[PDB]
Amino acid sequence: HMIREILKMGDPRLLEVAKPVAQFDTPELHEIVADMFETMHHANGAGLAAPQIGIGLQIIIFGFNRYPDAPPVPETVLINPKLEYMPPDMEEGWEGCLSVPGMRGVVSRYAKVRYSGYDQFGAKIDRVAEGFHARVVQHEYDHLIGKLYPMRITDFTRFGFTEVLFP
Amino acid sequence: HMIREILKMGDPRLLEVAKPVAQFDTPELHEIVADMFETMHHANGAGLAAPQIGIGLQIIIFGFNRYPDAPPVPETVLINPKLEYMPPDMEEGWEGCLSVPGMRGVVSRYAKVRYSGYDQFGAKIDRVAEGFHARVVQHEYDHLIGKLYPMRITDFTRFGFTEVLFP
Ligand SMILES: CCCCC[C@H](CC(=O)NO)C(=O)N[C@H](C(=O)N1CCC[C@H]1CO)C(C)C
Ligand SMILES: CCCCC[C@H](CC(=O)NO)C(=O)N[C@H](C(=O)N1CCC[C@H]1CO)C(C)C
Ligand SMILES: [Zn+2]
Ligand SMILES: [Zn+2]
Repeated sequence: HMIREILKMGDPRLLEVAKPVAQFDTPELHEIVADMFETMHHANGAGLAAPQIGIGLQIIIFGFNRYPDAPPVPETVLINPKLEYMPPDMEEGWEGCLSVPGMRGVVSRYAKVRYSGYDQFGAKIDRVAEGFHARVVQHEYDHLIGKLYPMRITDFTRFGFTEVLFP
Repeated sequence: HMIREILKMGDPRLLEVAKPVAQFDTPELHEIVADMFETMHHANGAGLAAPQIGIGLQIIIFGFNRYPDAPPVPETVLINPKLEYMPPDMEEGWEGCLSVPGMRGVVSRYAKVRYSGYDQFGAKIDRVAEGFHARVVQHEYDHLIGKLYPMRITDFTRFGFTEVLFP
């Protein structure tokens, strides 16, 4: 497992739409997943998307005080995700992104989503998530469609540097 | 002349509306202006607004390859500015802000503005500016009404970190 560089906002690769994975359970795919977990763990992230390490594929991983009611979710590998948003209940919360280092912003997310897809072995995944779990999945899914969380912000008075917002 | 700390985005003082200066040509006002120029010069800025150093007053200073056609404008102190925007001609250009370190974004500005106000001696100032000159004045004026340039951005695909946007 190797630590890969995380691309920063401004890199046009973060704006592309990731392509689907076609072949499952390959040594190449296991290596990518392992590299992503090493990279995520090293930066103390709750999730990571393959475009963030320069891999333009529909692969996300996740697993983990601002959300003290959140149960722990075991590490998950989600490939070719299909999300279903569940209107109308939205929640505001603070987000940061490893591709936007040093900053936080308030982002509205669906309180609940369904997500499905496949793990790196090609096994089906199908879950309903709420709260922080749902927020992490939405944040990582956004990375696969070229969206970073400042694109989701509507109140830029609540966007700024972590050191100043939370001293 | 002393160098003051520049407040970073997230500090609620940058969102306040600055109060007008009431007394001109005082030792206190000259000291502020001197501190602002020392702070601006030190960060290699083209302008600075008093709220950026924690002074909630309508004081801006400015003076100075992305705008190679721009003539030099001598240092200016502008107090209680009154801007007139001149529609319809707008220009896009890259901006950075000392209160948003490490980032750049594309911002639409009026190509031309009129600005008036007073210098630190109480002498009237009244000018028409275009191009980069007009852009700097708009950027600094925004600081006095609680606006930072990410609030002006409409295309967040052209917002990111300088090191990545301009390597
Ligand atoms: C919350 C939605 C974002 C989850 C994923 C991000 C990591 C990332 O950039 N994924 O693409 C993260 O862990 N962000 C963390 C984050 O935002 N946290 C961690 C705890 C609470 C919240 C900050 O309010 C920190 C490490 C920046
Ligand atoms: C252009 C509108 C902004 C002018 C004022 C800012 C400084 C500032 O934050 N004032 O409040 C500046 O000098 N910004 C510079 C800036 O944006 N420049 C300098 C040359 C060209 C342009 C970058 O595209 C750098 C130092 C960040
Ligand atoms: Zn992220
Ligand atoms: Zn500025």
